[PDB]
Parts: sequence; structure tokens; C-alpha cells
Amino acid sequence: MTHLKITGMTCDSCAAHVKEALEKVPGVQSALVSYPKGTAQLAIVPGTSPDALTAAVAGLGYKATLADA
Ligand SMILES: [Hg+2]
Repeated sequence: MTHLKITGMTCDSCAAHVKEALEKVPGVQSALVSYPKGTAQLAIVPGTSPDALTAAVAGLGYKATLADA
């Protein structure tokens, strides 16, 4: 449900600082980002909009899309 795909740089750097920024957001338990896949598995509290986290990543200067497939 809440696993997004990263596009604005997927390598092992952005897929880590994004995790940091994500985990810095209250309501986030774990941001399971995978660089060799380009996937962000967000373990957030229900209620936190997926598009909001995606927007947070977008506002982080990177690009992601809420796409569970
Ligand atoms: Hg990268």
C-alpha cells in the first residue's frame, strides 16, 4: 500500500538521506528504502497520507511516486 518508487536518484545516498528526512517526520516508524531496487517501503502510522511522504521526498529535491506496483 505505502511503498513508493524513487526516480530522482535511486543510488545509495539519496535512498538514505530521504530515509533520514522521512524518519525525521513524526508518524514514521521506519523508512525501508532499497537502493539496488529503487523502492521506498514506508512503515508509517495510518493516517499519514502517502502522497504527503512522496511530497516530502519531492520537496527534498528528489523525485518519487506513490506506486505500490
Ligand atoms: Hg542517488
